[PDB]
Amino acid sequence: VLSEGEWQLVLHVWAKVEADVAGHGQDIHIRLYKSHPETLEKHDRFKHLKTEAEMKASEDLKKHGVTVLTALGAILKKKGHHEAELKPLAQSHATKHKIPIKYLEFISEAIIHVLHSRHPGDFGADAQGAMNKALELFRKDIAAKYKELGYQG
Ligand code: HEM
Repeated sequence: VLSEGEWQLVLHVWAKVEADVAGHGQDIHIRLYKSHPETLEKHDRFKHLKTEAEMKASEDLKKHGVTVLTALGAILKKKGHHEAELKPLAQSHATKHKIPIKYLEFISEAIIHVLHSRHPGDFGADAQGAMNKALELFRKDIAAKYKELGYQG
């Protein structure tokens, strides 16, 4: 559970993310793929992408990152009351894409890194702590939904 103050900090930085969902998404994916090269293997149309510039140039990847962060943003806005938003996402990621919780930590780390890089003055210790607790909550609940669907990774 987050405090109301923690949610605010979460949603305050999120509003900043929303000034350029596309760019944030690209940075988060590029960081994810470079930090944890095994994650790229989940994406068939993203393996032809060999350099940081090809990634940035890929309209497919850019669109996808907007889809990711839109879905995560909508989750965050519910301040924990996110079962309806989280279920379809558990569903595809558990039974179709097969994304281990470990990979959700990796992208969570990339999110934190990109957030700090782009918004250091709106992402100090408290705001980092809060986004961290939010992503941890997202991860705990999605893991519980993975298990409900029969998926252990
Ligand atoms: C913040 C965490 C994440 C959010 C909110 C998220 C959200 C989404 C959404 C909304 C879609 C499109 C609909 C769907 O299939 O669910 C999607 C597709 C997908 N996601 Fe995730 N995702 C997240 C993490 C990941 C990670 C870490 C991987 C791989 C390491 C991944 C792999 C995929 C793949 C392979 C697809 C289908 C893309 C396609 O082939 O068209 N996702 N993601």
